[PDB]
Order: sequence, then structure tokens, then C-alpha cells
Amino acid sequence: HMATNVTYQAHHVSRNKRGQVVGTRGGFRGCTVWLTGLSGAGKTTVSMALEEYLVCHGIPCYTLDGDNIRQGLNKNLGFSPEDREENVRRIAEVAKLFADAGLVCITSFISPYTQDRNNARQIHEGASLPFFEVFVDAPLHVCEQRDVKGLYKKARAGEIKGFTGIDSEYEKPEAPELVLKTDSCDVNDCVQQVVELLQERDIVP
Amino acid sequence: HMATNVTYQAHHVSRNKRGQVVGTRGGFRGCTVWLTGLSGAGKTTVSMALEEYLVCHGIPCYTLDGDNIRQGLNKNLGFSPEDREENVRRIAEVAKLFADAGLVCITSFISPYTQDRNNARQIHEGASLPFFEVFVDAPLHVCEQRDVKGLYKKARAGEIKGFTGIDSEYEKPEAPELVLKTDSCDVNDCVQQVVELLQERDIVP
Ligand SMILES: Nc1ncnc2c1ncn2[C@@H]1O[C@H](COP(=O)(O)OS(=O)(=O)O)[C@@H](OP(=O)(O)O)[C@H]1O
Ligand SMILES: Nc1ncnc2c1ncn2[C@@H]1O[C@H](COP(=O)(O)OS(=O)(=O)O)[C@@H](OP(=O)(O)O)[C@H]1O
Ligand SMILES: Nc1ncnc2c1ncn2[C@@H]1O[C@H](COP(=O)(O)OP(=O)(O)O)[C@@H](O)[C@H]1O
Ligand SMILES: Nc1ncnc2c1ncn2[C@@H]1O[C@H](COP(=O)(O)OP(=O)(O)O)[C@@H](O)[C@H]1O
Ligand SMILES: [Mg+2]
Ligand SMILES: [Mg+2]
Repeated sequence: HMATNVTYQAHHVSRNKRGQVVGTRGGFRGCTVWLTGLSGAGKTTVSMALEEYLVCHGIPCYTLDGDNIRQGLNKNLGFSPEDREENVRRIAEVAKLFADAGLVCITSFISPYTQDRNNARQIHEGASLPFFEVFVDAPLHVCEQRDVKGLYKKARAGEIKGFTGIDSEYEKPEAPELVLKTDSCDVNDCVQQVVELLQERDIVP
Repeated sequence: HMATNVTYQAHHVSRNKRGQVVGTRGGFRGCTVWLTGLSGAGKTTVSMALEEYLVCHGIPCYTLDGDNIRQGLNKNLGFSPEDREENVRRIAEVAKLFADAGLVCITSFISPYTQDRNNARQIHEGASLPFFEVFVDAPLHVCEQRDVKGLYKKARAGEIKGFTGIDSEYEKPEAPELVLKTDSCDVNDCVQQVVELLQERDIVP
């Protein structure tokens, strides 16, 4: 349960050369926009709108969404703390791949644990890939009100164990690059705030 | 250890839209080029050359290499059959994501087990994403004689247990899309054959 006798194999294409090949707009802009927040905060809504916005603006990107990823790559993971650690760890590594390829990678995972969000950042920092932690911030009471997928109601009645914000911790970002107050903003205002961040950080022209 | 109460989250961007954004060469051509073969057969040499080639010809792509992924995403897997199953499963899912994103994903994993290669294919087929299995085929005695990484010498000494071809199985591809006889072709010739396949399949114009 640990890779041994493995040797790093260097690619034969530079990041600059990938910058040239990816998209129609010149420059390398691989990075990760790491959304984090409560269930129902608006993570998927923002991430899917952002992906649409970026593609519409000639920037190849890809959304890795916790729910979707948990139907493939991370289908063998549950919601114990251990398993959420592994879930985020695997996607942080995938996200780093997407970013290294030159895509703007957008992850919409709960990612409830500081240490694991930091671990994701550091994977990216070590690769010289910009990493933007975005706190999709709606009050839990708002999130439960929305109860989009009926999960909070199930969690309430004890029918789902370990539900984030009900029976599992959410560790509020303390140092995110951007906070999105999705209870007081609309989706397009939230997208706009992320775009403004990406323009400031030379990812969106 | 199973994802529960997860729901598919639809993207707001189509494959068509992605193909307009991804290259400077229009049309969607997301797919996976899945290499397989003995250690030392030439998988990384071909995969890195192919990646360089495709980037140099304006085709976004990314190489997922077994040694590399086993230092990040799959660092927590060894080389037991079950771990190689899980190794390959994870990367097939990741490959699917790259291909879905509109990149040519090139994997270079020993991927010694027919059934796991088949599953990788089926994951792609399930997503209407082309999948090309490329058997990087040098005879074991040739791979041993190259022994760049000194692994065969170690395996043979029993310094490395469960080494493919020595103390672990390699199930030869019986229906790959392409065979690369790397004992009798140079890398650029092996690249040209994969490019030729990709042209037949309308992945490279
Ligand atoms: N117990 C429990 N807790 C939290 N969430 C649960 C749980 N069970 C299922 N779900 C569904 O899975 C989605 C969360 O998956 P993530 O991969 O984002 O979670 S995590 O990052 O590993 O914490 C989450 O999606 P969002 O609503 O988008 O957050 C739910 O649809
Ligand atoms: N026991 C054993 N067997 C085979 N290979 C081993 C082993 N131990 C370490 N290595 C190193 O790991 C590389 C193979 O990893 P892969 O992920 O490609 O293997 S697999 O698909 O899970 O079979 C392999 O790389 P290649 O030489 O490119 O095949 C080796 O560098
Ligand atoms: N500014 C906003 N950004 C994102 N979502 C919002 C916003 N305002 C309201 N919402 C709503 O909040 C709900 C959150 O759903 P979702 O995107 O599934 O959240 P998560 O992925 O965090 O579970 C959606 O019904 C969405 O329409
Ligand atoms: N088609 C080829 N012809 C001649 N030598 C090759 C070919 N492909 C690879 N090699 C050489 O064989 C060795 C092993 O190749 P590598 O790409 O690391 O194999 P794998 O990834 O399958 O273990 C390297 O020294 C490499 O230069
Ligand atoms: Mg969501
Ligand atoms: Mg190799």
C-alpha cells in the first residue's frame, strides 16, 4: 500500500509550450480554483457557472466536482474523516495534473478540513501552480433551508450519518483567496468575483 | 468505503464547446491513448515523445505515467495485484476526465491485467470517449537487457519482489488497437505509428 522503487519520469514539453497549445489565448494559465464549503453553499453552482464562463471566454478549464468524482475515481471512498482526507488528497493530485496540463482546474468539493486544503495547496505550490482557495460561504442555516438534495433532512432524522455541518466537522477557511457570500449574491456575481480574482492573478487576461 | 448519497452534477459546457476552446485546431478530440507493456518495453519513451509530438502539432495532451502517478495520486498503492488493479482503475478514471476535458490523455502504465485494461476501456466507452490500447511490445529478454532503472537486476536477485515479468504476471494484449514493436523500431517510428492510428481515428487531422 505504498509505491516503492518508482522513479520520476520527466515530460519532454515545457510549461511555456503547453501554454502555447492550450486554448486560443496565449500564455500558460494552469491553476486550481479550489472551492470549499458546506453542502448547499453553492459550490457546484459556482464551479459549473465558472467553467461555462471560462470556456465562453476562450479558457480551457475543467470542473472536478465532489459528487461526480465520488461516482468514479473516488467511488471507493465514504465520508469518515479518513475517507474525506483521501478523497481530497486524490483530487488535489488530479487537480494538479489538470493545472500542469494548462487547464484552469476548478474543484467543488466540501473539503471540510483545513489541513487537507492546505495539503492540496502545497501540492500545487511545490509544482509552481497557482492555487486559489475560494470559500463558498453560506450560513449553515441557509444551506439547510436550501436542502437541495434532501440531505440535511435525512441527516437531521439520523438517516445519513456523518453529514458535514450536522454530524461531521466543517473547518471554516481562515485564509482563503476569496470568500463568496452566496446567500447575498447571485451566481453570476459570484462568478464575477472569481473572475476578478483570476484577472488579478494573471490567469484570466 | 463506498460513496453513498451522491448525485451527478451536470456540466454547463458541452463536448462541442470544449472542442472549440481546447486547441487552436477546432473540433473535440478528447481520447485516451493507453499504453501497456513490460517494464523497459518503452512506454514512457513513447508516451513522452507522443506528448511532445502532439503539443508540437497543436494538440493539447497530457501524459499520465505509472512511475509519476505512483508518486502523487497513487503513492499509497504498491504492486500487489489488487493494488495494481486500484492503480489502473484510478488512472482510467483520471484519463476519462482528461479526455472528457478535450485533451489527448496518454497513459504509460504497465497495466499488466487484461481485465483492468478492459475496465479502463469500458469507462471510456461509457463516456463516448475514444480509447486506444497500445501494446508496447518488446520481448522480456530485451527489456531485461535494457534495464535502465536496474529493476530487473534487482528483481532477479529478489531485491524487488513481485516485479512484472519476473515475479508478477503480464497478460499480453490480445486485441490492442496498435502494437509497438520497440525492439525493432526507434521511438520516432513508434511515435509515427501512434500518430498514424490517431489520424485513422480522426484524433489528429
Ligand atoms: N455525509 C456526507 N457529508 C457530506 N456530503 C455528503 C455526505 N453524504 C453524501 N454527501 C454528498 O457528497 C457530496 C460531498 O462530497 P465531497 O467529496 O465534496 O465531500 S468531501 O470533500 O470529501 O468532504 C455532497 O455534495 P455537496 O452538497 O455539493 O457538498 C453530498 O451530495
Ligand atoms: N514490482 C514492480 N513491478 C513493476 N514495476 C515496478 C515494480 N516496483 C516498482 N516498479 C516501478 O513502477 C513502475 C510500474 O508502475 P505502473 O503503475 O506502470 O505499474 S502497474 O500498471 O500498476 O502494473 C515501473 O515502471 P516501468 O519501468 O515504466 O514499467 C517501475 O519503475
Ligand atoms: N450566489 C450563489 N452561488 C451559488 N449558488 C447559489 C447562489 N445563490 C443561491 N444559490 C443556490 O444555492 C444552492 C446550492 O446548491 P449547490 O450548487 O448544489 O451547492 P453545493 O455544491 O455547495 O452543495 C443552489 O440551489 C443554488 O441555486
Ligand atoms: N522504441 C525504442 N527503441 C529503442 N530503445 C527504446 C525504445 N523505447 C524505449 N527505449 C529505451 O529503453 C529503455 C526503457 O524505456 P522506458 O521508456 O523507460 O520503458 P518503460 O516506461 O516501458 O519502462 C530506455 O533506456 C529507453 O531509452
Ligand atoms: Mg455540490
Ligand atoms: Mg515507464
